[PDB]
Amino acid sequence: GDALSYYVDYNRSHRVVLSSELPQLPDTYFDGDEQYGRSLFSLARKIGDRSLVKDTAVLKHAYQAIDPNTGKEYLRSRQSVAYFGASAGHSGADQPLVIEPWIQGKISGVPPPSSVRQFGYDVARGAIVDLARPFPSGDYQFVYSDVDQVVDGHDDLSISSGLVESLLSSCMHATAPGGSFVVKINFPTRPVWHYIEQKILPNITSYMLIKPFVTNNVELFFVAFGVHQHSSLTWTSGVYFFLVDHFYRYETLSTISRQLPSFGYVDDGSSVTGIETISIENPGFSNMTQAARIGISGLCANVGNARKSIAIYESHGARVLTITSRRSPASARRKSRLRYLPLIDPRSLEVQARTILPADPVLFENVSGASPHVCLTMMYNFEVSSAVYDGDVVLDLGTGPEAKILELIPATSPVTCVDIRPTAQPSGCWNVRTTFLELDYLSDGWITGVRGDIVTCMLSLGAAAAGKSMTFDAAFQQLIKVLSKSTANVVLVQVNCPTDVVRSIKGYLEIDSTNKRYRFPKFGRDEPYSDMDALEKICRTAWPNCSITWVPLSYDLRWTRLALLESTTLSSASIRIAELMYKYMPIMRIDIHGLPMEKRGNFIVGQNCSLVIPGFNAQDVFNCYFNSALAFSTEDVNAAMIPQVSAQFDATKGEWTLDMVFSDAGIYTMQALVGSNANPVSLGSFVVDSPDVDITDAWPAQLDFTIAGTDVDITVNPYYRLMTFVRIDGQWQIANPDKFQFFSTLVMNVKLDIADKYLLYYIRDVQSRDVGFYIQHPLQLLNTITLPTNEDLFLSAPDMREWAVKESGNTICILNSQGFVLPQDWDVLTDTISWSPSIPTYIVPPGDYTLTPL
Repeated sequence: GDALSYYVDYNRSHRVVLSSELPQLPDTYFDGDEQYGRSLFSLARKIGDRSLVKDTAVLKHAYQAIDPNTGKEYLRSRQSVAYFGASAGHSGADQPLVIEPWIQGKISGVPPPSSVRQFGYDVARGAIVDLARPFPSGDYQFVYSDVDQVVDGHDDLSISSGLVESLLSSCMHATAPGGSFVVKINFPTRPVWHYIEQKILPNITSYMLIKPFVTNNVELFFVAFGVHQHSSLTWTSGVYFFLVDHFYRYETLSTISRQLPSFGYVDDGSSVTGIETISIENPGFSNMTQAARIGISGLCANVGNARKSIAIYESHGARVLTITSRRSPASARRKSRLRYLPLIDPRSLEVQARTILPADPVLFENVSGASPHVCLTMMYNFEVSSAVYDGDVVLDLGTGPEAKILELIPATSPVTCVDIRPTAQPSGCWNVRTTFLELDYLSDGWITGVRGDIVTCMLSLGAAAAGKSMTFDAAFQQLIKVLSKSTANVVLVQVNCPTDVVRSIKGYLEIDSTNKRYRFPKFGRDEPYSDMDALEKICRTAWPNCSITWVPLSYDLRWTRLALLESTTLSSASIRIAELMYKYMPIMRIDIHGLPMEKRGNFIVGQNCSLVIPGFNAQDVFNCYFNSALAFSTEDVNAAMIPQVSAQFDATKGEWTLDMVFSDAGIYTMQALVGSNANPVSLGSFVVDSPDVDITDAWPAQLDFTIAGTDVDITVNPYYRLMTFVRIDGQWQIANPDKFQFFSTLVMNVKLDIADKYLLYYIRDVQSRDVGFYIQHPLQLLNTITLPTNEDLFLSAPDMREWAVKESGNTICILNSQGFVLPQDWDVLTDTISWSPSIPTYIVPPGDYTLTPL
């Protein structure tokens, strides 16, 4: 299938970060075992042209970006384009593929450019020049570069990064001022980071990084906007978030592919994932005993719970029964848990009397890809297996008959799978304590005899919630009452509880907002749901010392380790559905013997938030996580990405306090370290909402229509930034840069004009790739400004209409009509004021003026 995309943009509120703090290309990148894993991934990839899927994706982000100084698009229709590194290639296309739809405007959301040029080392239809040196050419509104570096040794990083810096300076001169360019970087290095911040960033206005996911590598793209228009841009923490995930996905995937076999290999049972099969002779006209029974059962012990299939056919005078299946590392952990091999029921394999024609075994069979739900269960499965540790006993709850956990849990951990349907796994031959019991898990008075340490409720509560016509909270309340009797201390639950506004996944998940109900159309499964705040309350009644940690497992490709190693083909579309379907059905972790946490300040983005942490020793250290990463420590503090942090120790009582000012709307989780060996325990989690929408400002009792103007005071959370706009004739326009001046409370300098009385002025937020969606305040006070009769006034026409001015009710000169003449008492101001340079500005003697459009 298609490729995936990851990207970040310059959030203006983030902190200042220096270049050496950002990570770069790992030391162990170019190596023999590294080159194996990447190259294995490339051959197994099923895709058409990789150049087209990468280019159409990154071009789409470039266009849609919004200019604060314009209120509209960075890149304009029918602009001039330069293509660098143009590929004639070997497709027979004789030129880059994306270009011929890009001229025709066949791409959705991309208008045709004016003309396109081609340069490169091996372009067929363009001039062949060395792009690191000057060349005879014009100036372009857009530059696209796909240069690839060349490396044969780890010491070549000086030579390769030298090319990137050289190309950056040439694309600088190539772009006309106010334009844009994009540059692709194969190998991110710290000296590259040092080059970007010092030279190119101060010259540009805004930047964005785009990463498509096609082949398993660290390739990246970088874009610069508004060239030759000096500014004050620096690195941010949002950039740091982008890199740490971008590098980690390579780190996890390199190990996944290293454990896979070579392309076109030969199987003998050695490889951890592979093929295995056996054959029988003369079956179906008697009884299979001894080798027929032992061999067939012994195969099933090695393969486990995976798919199994048979073939029955005749060849060379021999009647054969064939079994083929695919092993996995997961099957290996089931293999050791057995104390000895169990035998099977051979009746079902005997009753056949027809020929089942065989076929060639395939390793990655299902080219259909995993479904979103099959991907969904894998993420839930993994977070359970990684949570369990050796020796810990488990109170498994709601598991289906196939009993997948025996593979998830370690081999030394005894557990029991209990439910309402009899199982199929054999019940006398395991090595450790393994039992199955059939009883309603919501019944009263059963757990008191059961022994367990960790509890897991996976997809179990949801269906029986609809089963007994209850709401989710009531069904959840019954489960809570039972486990309060239980001897266990760790509970992991998968809960129907959205973490965002209710949206229906079109065709995959349809939700009623009022009746708290779910509807899955692919399965016809109907379920109820509950609230995130309330479930916190339910826990607090059962345990005075209970902690909660809503963890967003999404954005972690560890689950894919289960999928790829099990030879279950993944698809891009299924993951994108799966990542969203987690948000509506997250997993809650409860620490029964934890310590309660308290929030005292106001947790709204941009406000001052504070936390209270009692009981910790002066040598103890606190740690914060956001998406399993860490840049926050009481050890460093100053390295924390969020701007304002203060952590103080108070030995008078035994309390710690923390002061935060979060510039991101993220969910943060806490960790605490006790002792010089640092034993970690899980603390609470808190959610910070978007900054206050509210706005309040003061307008002076006596105005000031003079040259120096009057001041206006505004109080806003510092995330938003106010710009002045005018809405005329279905479009939004931006006024003069010097008439309205915003600076630090948010204090205004505003010049007063009579045109303000007849125009309408708005305020919008522009700090993002959007303008005007969260704060949008009209100035009706500027619509009706009282004009003192003794005070001098300015004037400037709103537009070229038949404007007409009457003085105290008496007519004088018309405006915007062929042959306007300045009155015998007015003046022309030095500079134009209105929302157009093509509008002149006049200085008028005091009076009572009335304007009229004709």
